[PDB]
Amino acid sequence: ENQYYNSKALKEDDPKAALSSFQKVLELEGEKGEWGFKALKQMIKINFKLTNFPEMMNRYKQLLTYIRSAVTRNYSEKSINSILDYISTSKQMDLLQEFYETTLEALKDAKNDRLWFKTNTKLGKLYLERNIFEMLRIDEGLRLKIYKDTEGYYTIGIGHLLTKSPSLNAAKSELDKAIGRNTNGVITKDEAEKLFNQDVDAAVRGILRNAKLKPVYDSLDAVRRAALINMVFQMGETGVAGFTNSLRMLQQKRWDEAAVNLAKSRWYNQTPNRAKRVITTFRTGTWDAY
Ligand SMILES: O=P(O)(O)O[C@H]1[C@H](OP(=O)(O)O)[C@@H](OP(=O)(O)O)[C@H](OP(=O)(O)O)[C@@H](OP(=O)(O)O)[C@H]1OP(=O)(O)O
Repeated sequence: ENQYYNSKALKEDDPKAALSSFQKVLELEGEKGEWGFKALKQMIKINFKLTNFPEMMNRYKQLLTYIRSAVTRNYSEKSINSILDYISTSKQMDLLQEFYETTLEALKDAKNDRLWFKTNTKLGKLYLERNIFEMLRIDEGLRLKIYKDTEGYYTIGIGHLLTKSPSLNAAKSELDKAIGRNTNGVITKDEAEKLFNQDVDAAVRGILRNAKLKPVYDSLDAVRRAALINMVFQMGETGVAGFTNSLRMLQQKRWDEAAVNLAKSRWYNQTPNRAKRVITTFRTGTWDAY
């Protein structure tokens, strides 16, 4: 059958021509969903590789209309899960956000649907990453060009040490290796957030390896967890682990007592404004201080 034929012969190596022929497949017949569904999947993958995310989004909306009746729920959810899993490794924050929101809207009332919950969790974590990124941006600064920290070490983003070598080229090489392109010492906000998320995952693992921090960290909500991560960024794991009384009160959710006790530390006396914001976060469990 020629819908079959169009789809199959279409897969080729002039992506613009291949994509236009896929458009041909939706145009040619389309309505029976299986072949139009596969064509749209292909086009979404091809635009994701071609880095044209607007077109990818528009063709993803097309695909969703197929799942209500044109394609079996098992198969459609398989396809959407695949799309999720090969876009989970993208620095593209806004694309991920829009994708997640559209998926959530589309699957809201889908009978016996299990993907809405996975995407909703992913969007929650995305919002959380955005908030922690902004928090640390406010407390430590964001810099999109390579610079020297107070030790003279090449750094970028939010305190992301690139190297202790005095060679600027060595720093650029480490940066290119970590970002995956010839950046010439300059990066986007999104690339800065990728490095920062890596640094966050690191700090989280460290917190979990610390026998004094793991209890309090587990006990806390996501926002207060960010406050604790903030302290770890500022002082390191064992430095934070010295707040024995405050850590215990925190683990007990004695928010006001914990805040009062944290305000009497040397940390507060030394960096009052940052400590003030962090303690507000510990107390209220909100981002209001940021
Ligand atoms: O099996 P192939 O002919 O080698 O091509 C496959 C196949 O697509 P087609 O059947 O349309 O050719 C899969 O799609 P389905 O059969 O499951 O519908 C698709 O899997 P996805 O569900 O993830 O789209 C897969 O992609 P991948 O191998 O990365 O999982 C894609 O491979 P190519 O697009 O590279 O040809």
